[PDB]
Amino acid sequence: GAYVLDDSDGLGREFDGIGAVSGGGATSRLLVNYPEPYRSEILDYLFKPNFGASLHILKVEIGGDGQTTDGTEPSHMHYELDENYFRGYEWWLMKEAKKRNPDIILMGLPWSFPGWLGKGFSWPYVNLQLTAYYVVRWILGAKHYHDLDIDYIGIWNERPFDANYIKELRKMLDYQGLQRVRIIASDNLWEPISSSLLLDQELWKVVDVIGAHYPGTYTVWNAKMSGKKLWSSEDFSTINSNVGAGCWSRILNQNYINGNMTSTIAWNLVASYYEELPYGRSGLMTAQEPWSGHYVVASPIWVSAHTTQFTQPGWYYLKTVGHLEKGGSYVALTDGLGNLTIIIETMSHQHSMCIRPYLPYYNVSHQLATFTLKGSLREIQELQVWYTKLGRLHFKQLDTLWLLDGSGSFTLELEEDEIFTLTTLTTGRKGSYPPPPSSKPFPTNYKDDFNVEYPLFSEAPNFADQTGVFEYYMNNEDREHRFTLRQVLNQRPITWAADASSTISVIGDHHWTNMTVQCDVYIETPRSGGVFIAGRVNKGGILIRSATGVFFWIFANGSYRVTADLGGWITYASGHADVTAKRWYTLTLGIKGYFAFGMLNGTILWKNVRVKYPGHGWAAIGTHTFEFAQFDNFRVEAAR
Ligand SMILES: *[C@@H]1O[C@H](CO)[C@@H](O[C@@H]2O[C@H](CO)[C@@H](O)[C@H](O)[C@H]2NC(C)=O)[C@H](O)[C@H]1NC(C)=O
Ligand SMILES: *[C@@H]1O[C@H](CO)[C@@H](O[C@@H]2O[C@H](CO)[C@@H](O)[C@H](O)[C@H]2NC(C)=O)[C@H](O)[C@H]1NC(C)=O
Ligand SMILES: *[C@@H]1O[C@H](CO)[C@@H](O)[C@H](O)[C@H]1NC(C)=O
Ligand SMILES: OC[C@H]1NC[C@@H](O)[C@H]1O
Ligand SMILES: [Ca+2]
Repeated sequence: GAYVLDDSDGLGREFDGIGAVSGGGATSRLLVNYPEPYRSEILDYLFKPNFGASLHILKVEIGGDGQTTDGTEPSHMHYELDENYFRGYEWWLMKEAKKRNPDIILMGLPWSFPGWLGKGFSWPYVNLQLTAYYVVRWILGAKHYHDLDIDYIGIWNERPFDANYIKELRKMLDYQGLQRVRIIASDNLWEPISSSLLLDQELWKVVDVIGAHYPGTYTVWNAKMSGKKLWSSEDFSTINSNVGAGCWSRILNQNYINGNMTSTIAWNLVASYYEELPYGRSGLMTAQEPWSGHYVVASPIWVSAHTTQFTQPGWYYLKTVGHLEKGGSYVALTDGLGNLTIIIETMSHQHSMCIRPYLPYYNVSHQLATFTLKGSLREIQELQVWYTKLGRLHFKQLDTLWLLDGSGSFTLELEEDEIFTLTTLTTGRKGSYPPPPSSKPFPTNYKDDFNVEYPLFSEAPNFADQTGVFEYYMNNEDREHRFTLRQVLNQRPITWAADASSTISVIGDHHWTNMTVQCDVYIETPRSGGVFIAGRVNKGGILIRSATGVFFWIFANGSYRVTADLGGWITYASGHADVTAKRWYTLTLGIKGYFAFGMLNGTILWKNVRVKYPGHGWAAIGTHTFEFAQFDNFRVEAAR
C-alpha cells in the first residue's frame, strides 16, 4: 500500500556504478571500422553523459591470444621479450570512453594467456611472479602509452583462482607504484572466494571486491559476512530485444535488493560481432555492419539510462528499498546533497527472462503505489519523471509531479513491464542522432590487398580471428608482397575455450552459399607447414572446433587436401601439388551447389568434387597449426 522512503535512521550501501563488458571475446570487433559520423554516434550512445546508456563502468578483456567466445583478442606479449601496447581495440575503446566521460571506471580482466607463460604447461599458476608480471605490464602500459588509469584488476575469468597468485599480484602492483589499483575476485561463483576470505586474513586484506557471475540477484552468507563490496561483475548476456531489456531492467534493481550487490556489469557492451557467432546480438545495443553504417539503438540502452543518467558512483542506496505488493520492485538513492532518485520496475515474468538463470513463474498485476518521503526527503516537493514501456515507448519524459500539499507523498498507478524514474535531477536527456543507413548484407564482391603502411588498428577490417591472431605485416625485403596479413602465434595459448588445432579467421556473410574465394598464401615453416582457404564455414567462437564447410589445404611437403571440417577428419579430395615453403602461391576455391573446385596459380588442381549441400557460411583463411604464415590480395565473390 504505502512505501516509506526515509533516511533518518541511516543509509544503505554505497552505489558503485553500472557498466558493461568489452571482450570475452572480440565483441567490439566490427565497431572499429565503422565510418564517421556513425562510429562516434555509437560511442556517444554508450558513454556520453546525459545522452544514452551513460555508463559508469567499462570492463575490457586483457587479450591473451586465445579464443574467448566470439573470437580471439591479441595480447601485449605474444612471445617472451615481446611488448607492444598498440594491438587490438580495447586501448582505443577505453580512450573513447574516457573522452566522453573522464570519470568512467575502468577494469581489466584476463580470459586467456599466451602459452609461453605456462612454461610447458597450460596453466597460469606455474610461475606466479611471471603471470603477475605479465598482467601488471598491461596496467603500466595503459598509463604510459594511453594515459589510462586502470581502476580494477581481476584474476582469471570463470576459472580457478590461486590465493598465492592474488597475494603476489598485490605485492607486484605495490612494487610498481600501483597501490591505487584495486583487486576484484574471482569473477566466477561466490565460492570458494567468499569462504577463503573468512579463513585467511592475508587474502581478505588484498581483495577489495567480490565479483560474482550470473548470481540470479542473490548472494550468500559468507559474502555478506566478509563486509566486502559485492558486484554482479558479469550478468545479462541475453538477446537485446524487449525481453532482454526486461531482464536487464529487473536485475538492475533486484541485484541490490535481493543480493546486496552495489554494481552490475553486462556482458556485453555492444554487439559488434557476426550474429551467427555464439550469443549473437547480446549487447546493450547492436552495431554489426561497419560496411553499411547501420546500427540499432536497442531497448537496453534506455533501460540503463533510467539508472545511469540519474545516479553516480558514490551515491548511497536508501535503507528503504524493496518489492511491490503485487510484483516488481523499487530502489532509491541520494547523493547527500539533497538529490533523490527513485527507480521503479514492474517487469513481468514472460517478458524479462534471462538466459542465466531462468526464474520460476511469478505474478505481476496492476497496482497502486503510495510513496511517502521522510527524514531529509520531506522537504522535497518537486520530482522529474521519466517513463518506459516495453512491448513500445522508450525513455519519454512526463509531466513533473508536485508534492506541494506538505504530505511529502504521492501515488502512482502501475501496470506490467514499465519503468519509472523519479528524480530531483534536471539533467536527463533522451539523446538523439538522425537515423543511420538501412541494413545491408556484406558486399557480394569484396577485396583487400592489405596495403596500409601505418594502419590505425593492428588487424585488417572484418577479419574475425577464431583461433590464432592475424596482423598487418610489413616486409621491406619484398616488393610485390611488402604489405601482407600474417598469423603471428607460434604456440597454443593457455586457453579459455577449446581453440582449434588450426588457426582461422572468418569474414563475410554467414548466409553465403555460392562463393569463390581467392588469396595469395605463403608458408613460412619448411617441410611441415600448411595453410588453407575456405568457404561455407558455419560455426565459430566457442564452437570453432566444430566448424564444417569446404577447406582447401596446401602443405610444404608437396601435397593438398580438401576437407569438410576444420579438424581435417573428413576428406573430400586429396593429392600431390607443386608446393614448398617460403614461396608465394595463389589459391582459388570455388563452391557452387553440390560441387567445388580448386586452383593453384590459376590452373585447375581439382574440380567437380562433391561437397555437402545445402550448406552456408563465411569465407576464411588459416594455418595448419600455430605457425607463421602470410596472406595477400584477398578476394571473395559470393551469392547469398
Ligand atoms: C543485505 O541485504 C539484505 C536484504 O536482502 C538485508 O537483510 C535484511 O532485510 C530485511 C528485509 O529483507 C530487513 O527488514 C532487515 O532490516 C535487513 N537486515 C538488517 C540488518 O537491516 C541485509 O541487511 C543486507 N546486509 C548487509 C550486510 O548489508
Ligand atoms: C544535486 O546535484 C547537483 C549536481 O551534482 C548539485 O549541483 C551542484 O552543486 C555543487 C555544490 O553543491 C556545485 O559546485 C555544482 O556546480 C552544482 N552543479 C550543478 C550542475 O548544478 C546540487 O547541489 C544537488 N542538490 C540539489 C538539491 O539539486
Ligand atoms: C495473477 O494474479 C491475479 C490477481 O491476483 C489473478 O487474477 C491471476 O489469476 C493470477 N495468475 C496466476 C497465473 O497466478
Ligand atoms: O554468457 C556467456 C558469457 N560469459 C563469459 C563471456 O565471455 C561470455 O562467454
Ligand atoms: Ca599486399
